[PDB]
Amino acid sequence: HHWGYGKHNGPEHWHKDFPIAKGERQSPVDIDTHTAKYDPSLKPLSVSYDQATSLRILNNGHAFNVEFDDSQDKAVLKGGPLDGTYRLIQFHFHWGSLDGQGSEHTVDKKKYAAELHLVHWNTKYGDFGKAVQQPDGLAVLGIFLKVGSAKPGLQKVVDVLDSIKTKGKSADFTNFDPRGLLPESLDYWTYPGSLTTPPLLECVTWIVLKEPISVSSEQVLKFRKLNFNGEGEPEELMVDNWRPAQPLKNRQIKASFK
Ligand SMILES: O=C(O)/C=C/c1ccc(Cl)cc1Cl
Ligand code: NA
Ligand code: NA
Ligand SMILES: [Zn+2]
Repeated sequence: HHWGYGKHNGPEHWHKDFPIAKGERQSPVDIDTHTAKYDPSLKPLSVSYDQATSLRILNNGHAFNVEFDDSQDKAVLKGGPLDGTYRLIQFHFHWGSLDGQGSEHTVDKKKYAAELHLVHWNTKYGDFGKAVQQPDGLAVLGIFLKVGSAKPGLQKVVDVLDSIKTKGKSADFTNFDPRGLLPESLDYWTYPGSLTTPPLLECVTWIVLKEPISVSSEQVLKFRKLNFNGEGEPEELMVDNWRPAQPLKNRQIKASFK
């Protein structure tokens, strides 16, 4: 497959190789704050990242992933809408060419500069590849980035980006603490959806935090200096690696807060 984010291989094209692109529970979506309903039955969200073991950062030609050791219950997400225990496997971002776009989810059609996805898989399915074949296989914690003050806990990420400029480059990335990427509040919206890149599988419980984090214009500028291309290929800046909002169809977005 040769999918991407350009005119010729971008989201409008994806359905030909990945027909579930036009399915019933695709992501992202617009979150209409006046239609999402507070759900008193939602349990409290539990982000348990104290024992997280980061390993490596990889430019995969679509984003950069910070990868974790998920061979045991070291960094897990539980509670909220979730039954059981979801292990952190990786995080990555989606961002724009300009500060007015980049997020995949929108809020009342508002686009943020970027969006962080912390990807977890349901440990009842044993491995990640099995989990993505299940409707409750993944939980993705989504966090909006707005441009403002620098996020100190992001700076170790931006400083390593010079070493993974092009597709297929990786760097050691141990001892990174993903707690430094969270906002203060864990108030969230939740709905059932999908991966937002091919293969677009309908396996995700989305948990999108209401409170965005602020990053500096310098920090996001360094994201936009990455490359989609491999080394020694013509330079294509890694920008606008976001899928736009998809039809809500027969789904309700629930709020954890009033
Ligand atoms: O950008 C994303 O949100 C998609 C990430 C992703 C992409 C492919 C597969 Cl199999 C699994 C995952 Cl979690
Ligand atoms: Na983990
Ligand atoms: Na609205
Ligand atoms: Zn993502």
